[PDB]
Amino acid sequence: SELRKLFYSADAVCFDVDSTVIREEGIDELAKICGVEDAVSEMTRRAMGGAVPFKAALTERLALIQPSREQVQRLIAEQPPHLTPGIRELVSRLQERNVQVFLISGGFRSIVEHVASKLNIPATNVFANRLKFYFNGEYAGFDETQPTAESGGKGKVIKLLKEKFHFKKIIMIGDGATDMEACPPADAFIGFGGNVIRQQVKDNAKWYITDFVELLGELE
Ligand SMILES: [Ca+2]
Ligand SMILES: [Ca+2]
Repeated sequence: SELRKLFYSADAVCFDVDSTVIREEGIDELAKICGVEDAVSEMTRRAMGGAVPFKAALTERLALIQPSREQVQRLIAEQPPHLTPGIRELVSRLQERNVQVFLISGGFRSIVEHVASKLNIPATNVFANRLKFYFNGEYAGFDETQPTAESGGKGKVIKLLKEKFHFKKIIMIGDGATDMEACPPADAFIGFGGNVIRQQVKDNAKWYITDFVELLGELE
């Protein structure tokens, strides 16, 4: 109710992707497709929270994976991530109210833009890391000048959105400590535990939900 008043006052909503908009972690799914799920999956857990320098953790994880372009294509085509229940309807209600919706991820644009298309979110509204490939398709690194490539990158994205569009009320929605750490500069943060409860987030967030339906505030 009071959460509904908050949610309805936003003119922009930024969603974390991994474990919020989708059930999975995009990089762990890619690691599965490339055959090193075990090591990378725990490296990803080890980075969760404000725990390690993100950029180093991403280099090491990708150095084990070595994803080729055709492997990224196969992931998107054959093992696409699962949208969290309710998120399709939630983004639809937001877009019908002219709230600008963004996706922000430390994952990868190829995957996140696939997710955005399913949600009618334009690619201009997607902020993620960009994989590089050689002419033959072999993994060649990633763009380190992206804000999402560095620790604190979600906060840097939101700051860039404020400067570009002058939004008066930007809300960050996400499951982890780095999402909670994006407020400020976000105006409010709503923790999400529908896929996995991070107790550290749930204990310290003013707003926390476990089911995307809870923000649907008028049953239509
Ligand atoms: Ca997340
Ligand atoms: Ca911050």
